[PDB]
Amino acid sequence: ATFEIVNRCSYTVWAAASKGDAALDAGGRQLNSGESWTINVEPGTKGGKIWARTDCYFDDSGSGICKTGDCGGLLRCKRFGRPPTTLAEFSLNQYGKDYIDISNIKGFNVPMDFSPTTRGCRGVRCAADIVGQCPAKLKAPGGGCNDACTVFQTSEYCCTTGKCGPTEYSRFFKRLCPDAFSYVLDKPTTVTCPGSSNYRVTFCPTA
Repeated sequence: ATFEIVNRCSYTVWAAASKGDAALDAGGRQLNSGESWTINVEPGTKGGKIWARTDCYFDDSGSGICKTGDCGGLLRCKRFGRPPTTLAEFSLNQYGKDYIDISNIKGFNVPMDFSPTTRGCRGVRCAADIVGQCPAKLKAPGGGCNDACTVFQTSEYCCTTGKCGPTEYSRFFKRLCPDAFSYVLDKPTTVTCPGSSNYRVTFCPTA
């Protein structure tokens, strides 16, 4: 499957793509404002994620640091990134279908649209100014808006027992972005697409 990753932000981002225990394609790349990077993701990829990283520095070996979404200091991510990270999430070729969503469960750093480029389903978007409107207690000094689990580490926010409800914090993310997961047990906003669809992830789709 092809994913075209497009940076429409006015600032550089470092795109990342991983399934948690391995890179997808090269795993990461710099995208200047306006740049597009097309990656190939193996069919059957379960639990894949794409995200943006901001304010990164890498040396000639591709080691460094990002202020949001850092994946063990690598340019080419092999693991998931450090919150806050808006997440494009996907599982491909799962019994004949693809499943896509956007999640704020690990916080929000950059607005995103995640849409198919092929027929048969709709896209999802979280493009509101969540960082600007972020509650004081969730603001990440390094940049972005943390999820409550990251900040407070309670069973209720982290849904450790599989028994949790919405919270004042989850409701903030849900109010700004109804079409993204706001907590672990949120009413699913997952979209079912034909198996083997192709996609575009756009950072800053409205600006």
